[PDB]
Amino acid sequence: LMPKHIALIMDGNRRWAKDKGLDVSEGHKHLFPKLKEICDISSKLGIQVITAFAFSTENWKRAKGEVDFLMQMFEELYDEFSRSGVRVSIIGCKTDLPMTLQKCIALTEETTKGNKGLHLVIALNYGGYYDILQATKSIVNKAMNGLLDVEDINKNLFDQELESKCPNPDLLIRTGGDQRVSNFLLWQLAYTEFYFTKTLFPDFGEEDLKEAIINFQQRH
Amino acid sequence: LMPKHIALIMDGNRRWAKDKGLDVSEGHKHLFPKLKEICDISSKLGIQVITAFAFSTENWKRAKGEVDFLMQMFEELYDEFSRSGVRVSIIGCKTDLPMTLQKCIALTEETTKGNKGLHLVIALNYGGYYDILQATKSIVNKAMNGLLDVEDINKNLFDQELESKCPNPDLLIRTGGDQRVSNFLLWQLAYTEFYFTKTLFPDFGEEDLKEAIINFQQRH
Repeated sequence: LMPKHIALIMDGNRRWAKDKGLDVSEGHKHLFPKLKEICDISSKLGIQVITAFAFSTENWKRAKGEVDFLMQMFEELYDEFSRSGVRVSIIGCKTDLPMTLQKCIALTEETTKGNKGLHLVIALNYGGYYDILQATKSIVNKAMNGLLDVEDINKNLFDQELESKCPNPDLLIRTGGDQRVSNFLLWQLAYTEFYFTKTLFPDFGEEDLKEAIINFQQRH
Repeated sequence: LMPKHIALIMDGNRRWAKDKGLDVSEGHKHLFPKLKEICDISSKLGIQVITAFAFSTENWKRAKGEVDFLMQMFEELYDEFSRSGVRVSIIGCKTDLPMTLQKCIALTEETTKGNKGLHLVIALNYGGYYDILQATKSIVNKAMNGLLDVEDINKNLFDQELESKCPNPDLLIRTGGDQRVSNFLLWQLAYTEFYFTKTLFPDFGEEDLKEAIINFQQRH
């Protein structure tokens, strides 16, 4: 049966450019266009949610120039998705981002929130550790304020406090050939089927998605 | 280079028996002998830690008879590992286990704790959710008792409170063909390389381990 929620680690944009002797911006520029395409194909197949990893909390360790390029490119979010009919949410630590990107995110969420087709969750300055830590801080604050006791700390409470929520990913696709989750949705991937492909993200098409979904369906 | 810490999801014992028309106890009986063999091969290759998933918090949902068989079989832990020279620790919720198994675990840990070769961590009545929840409860208790403030909640604090500790797995091997982590070491697997094999756990040998390690080394 068709996965309701797919998680996507969009790796290989760098590499794609480097392998060809092009500068890394050439690879990064495929990010939103390819994600848009994947959203279009996915909603036709009936997939209801995509959580896509655009920028890790660890990606701040890249060269300043690259990071600055990415943060500027990410402001194309509005132009790319505002009129797509996709409902867009961002997860991750928004207040560490440039204010203009924060406004771009806030506007894109506001204008697409009424859309009732595919829901795209973009994980931008996100990590599994971060999500669990922020959820833990909120739980501690509630305990400090007499709103719950230690024995009320259960899976359902965390699911309420985490940024990536139930229903969790049925399938995770990671392009680019590495076989790690790389601090993506650690809590949420507990029972997710993993699918890894050597195919670089800019070369990942409908036939690659279909093949992953088929591989997923034949494991049932 | 050689992985210091391997995580093992020992799946396929059931299946192995069922595929042959034998009862499931016949498959389960391979668990400790095969794990012992894997420990012997692993310490010769210089691997320092193995965390092996023997019983999930979700495995209590199996037939009562099967669960009762497993809990009795697990008491063979002492006879299997006490004189092996492996240092043995159990992680998971020990106080939900039968008292005789709790005593068997406590004795096996006590008598092997001085051993300085390979460290075997057996995850028995364990799950990632459980580990994160118990760590969160301890953090909340410390906050309630004025021992820390919410902004002291960081990755290092969790690493102190979690049952499976740093250094985290370099490589995870899951036998039996399913491509999930199945609520194993969720926090600890953030950057772990995943290796999946269709080979059922009772058929998994030195050549299968070597091939996984080689596959791991060629991803560097």
